[PDB]
Amino acid sequence: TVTKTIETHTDNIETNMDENLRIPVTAEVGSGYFKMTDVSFDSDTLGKIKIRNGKSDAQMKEEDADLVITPVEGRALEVTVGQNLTFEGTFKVWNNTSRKINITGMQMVPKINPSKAFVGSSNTSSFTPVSIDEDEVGTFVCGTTFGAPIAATAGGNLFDMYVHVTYSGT
Amino acid sequence: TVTKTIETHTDNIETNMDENLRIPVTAEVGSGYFKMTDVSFDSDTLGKIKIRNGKSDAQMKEEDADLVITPVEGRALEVTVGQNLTFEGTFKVWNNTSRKINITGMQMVPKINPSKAFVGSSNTSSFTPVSIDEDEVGTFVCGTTFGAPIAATAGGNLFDMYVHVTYSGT
Amino acid sequence: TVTKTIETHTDNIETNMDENLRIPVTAEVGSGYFKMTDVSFDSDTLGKIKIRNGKSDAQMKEEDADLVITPVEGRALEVTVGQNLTFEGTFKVWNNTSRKINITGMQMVPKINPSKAFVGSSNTSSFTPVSIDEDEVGTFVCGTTFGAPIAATAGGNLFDMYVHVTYSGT
Repeated sequence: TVTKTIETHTDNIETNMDENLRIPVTAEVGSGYFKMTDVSFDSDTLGKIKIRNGKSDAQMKEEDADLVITPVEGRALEVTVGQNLTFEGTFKVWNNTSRKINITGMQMVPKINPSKAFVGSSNTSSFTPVSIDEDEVGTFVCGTTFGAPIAATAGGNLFDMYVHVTYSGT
Repeated sequence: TVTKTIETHTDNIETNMDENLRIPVTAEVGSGYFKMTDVSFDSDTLGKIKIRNGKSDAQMKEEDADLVITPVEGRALEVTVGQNLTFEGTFKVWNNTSRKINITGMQMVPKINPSKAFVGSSNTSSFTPVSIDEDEVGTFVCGTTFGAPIAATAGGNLFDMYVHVTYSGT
Repeated sequence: TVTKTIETHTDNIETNMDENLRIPVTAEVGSGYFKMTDVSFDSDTLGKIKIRNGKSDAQMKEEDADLVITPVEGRALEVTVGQNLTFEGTFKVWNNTSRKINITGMQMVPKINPSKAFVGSSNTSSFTPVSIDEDEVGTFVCGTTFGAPIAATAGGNLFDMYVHVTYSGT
C-alpha cells in the first residue's frame, strides 16, 4: 500500500530531522554565566525558534513559536565566579512541537575578532542530555571550562554556542 | 512514475539516517581503557542496539539486534597505563543491517557529578573511521588524552562517549 | 493529494541532508596553514566533491562536480608562523547544487600514527559559518590552536579535518 509507505516515510523523515543550533553568547566576566540575547529565527528543520530571557514556564507557552529557549540562572554548575574559568549556559526549552525532541550535545566556539584572533586556550564543555515531550519544558544543563581566565578584552568573552537538537531519540 | 519516485525517496531517506550514539563509559584507573557496560536500547534511527562485552565475532552474530557493539582490549593505542592520561575506547560492531554503515566520529564528554562539577582539563580524542558492510564486523579504534591524570575521585573517571554513526558513506 | 505530499517529502528529505566531510590535512610547519591534497570523491549525500588547489572562482566553476573545495591562503587568521601553535584551514567552495548549502562546523582530529600514538595536547578550533547560494562561491574561515608546537616528527602534523555541511539552513 502506497498510503502506508508514505505514512512510514513521513515518520522516518521526521526521525531524520537533525540540527546544530547556533546561539551567540557572552561569557559575562564575574558572573559564571554565558548570556544570550533575545532573538527570533527560522530553521528549515526546526521551524520558528525564539530565545526569551526571564520567562517562567507559563510565559514561555504564550510565545508564538515551535521552540522557545530561556536561559536559567540556577547555578546547576558549581563555580567560583571570580576565577572566570567556568561558565554555565544552562537553558530550558518549551517543545511546542508534535514530537518528543532531544537536546544531546553542545560545543563552545571562540568568536574570531576583527583583528582575526580567537581565544585558543583549552576549551572543555559538559552537558546533560534531555528529552522533552510535546508541550513540556525541559532543562539542558551545560557549561564550559577554559584553560585560562576569560576576559572581555579583544572580544575574548564572545562565543557561538552550538546545541545539537534531534527528533531521533533513544 | 510515482513508483520509482517512492523507491528513490526510500533510498534517500535511508542515506539521511544520522545518529550520535551515547555510550556511558568508565575510564578504569590503571588500565588505559574506557569500560562500557552491557546494555540494550532502541534508537528511532538505528533500531535495536546491544553492547556485549567479551564476545567473539561469531558470538556477536548470535545476538538479536540490528547492531552489536563489543569493546576490544587489543591495545590499538600506545599508552603508559600508570600515567592515566590516555584511555582507549576501541570497539567492534556487527552490522546486522541491510546497508553498509559508517562510524565516523567520537567525542568524550566528562560527566557532571552530583556536586555539579566535571573534569575540565584539556580533552582531545582521536579515532579511525570505519565502514562496515552488511553482516560484517568492523573495528572502530578510538581514544582520548587528558591534560591531567584521571582519577575516580568525585566521579572524575565517568564519561559519556558519543559515537557518530551514519548510513551516508563516501 | 499524494502529488503534493510527495513534493513535500522531496523538500523535507532535501532539508535532512547532513554530512561530516573528512578532509585529510597537513599542518605545514612554519606556514601557519593546514594543507589539503587535490582529491575527488563521492558522497551518498552531497554527490561528487573535488578538492582543487590554486583555482580562481572562475576556474572552480569549470570543474565537473557538485561541490568544489579550494583552500585559500589569505591569512584570514592572525598567526605568528614560527610558533607553530595556530594553523589556518580556510577554504572556499563552489555550490554547483540546486539548493543553498551551509558549512557550519569544523573539528580537527589528530591522526593516529603507525606507532599507535597521536598528538594529545589541547586542541581548540574556531570557524565562521557560511551559507552559499546556488552557483555561488563562499569562504569558510577556520583554524585550530594547539597547546604545544606542532612538529612533523612521528606524523605529528597530520590531521583529519571534519567539516559539517548541511542543506537545512537558518
